[PDB]
Amino acid sequence: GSSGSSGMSVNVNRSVSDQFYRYKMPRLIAKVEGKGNGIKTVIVNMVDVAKALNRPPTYPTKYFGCELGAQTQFDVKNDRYIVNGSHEANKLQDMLDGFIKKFVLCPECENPETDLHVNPKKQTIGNSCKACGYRGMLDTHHKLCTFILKNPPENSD
Ligand SMILES: [Zn+2]
Repeated sequence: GSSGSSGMSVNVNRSVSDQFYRYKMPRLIAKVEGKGNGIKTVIVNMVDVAKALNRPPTYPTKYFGCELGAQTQFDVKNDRYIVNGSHEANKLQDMLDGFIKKFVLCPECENPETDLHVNPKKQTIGNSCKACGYRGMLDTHHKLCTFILKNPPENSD
């Protein structure tokens, strides 16, 4: 029984420097091959991190591409996600931070106990927080929105 744990997780947010935060998320992993001759980043821990955030990897995965300004591959069959370009986990984490700071967490209470809503008629995205009581329409993204609309989030029973 090695001294300690096997896998360590970081705080839901990269702004807190304490060990009191209950909710935790597994540090995403980014893989890279070659250099220039077809170098691309593959977020192996794309599906994992998602589940933890109670959200699909399609939300974050897509983001990376936007910010990075590159293309991305989506394969549900093998749940494999690829992001054109070279980016180390360290960086990817930061880039995602933002998303996990507004989408996931609440801009009022910063609680991961929030959700998102999609309107096919109004064609506008909006979140609703219960912890504090915040509501509104998320700034219509550039491409993401287009994807979200075409394919709404998964419902629960
Ligand atoms: Zn809130």
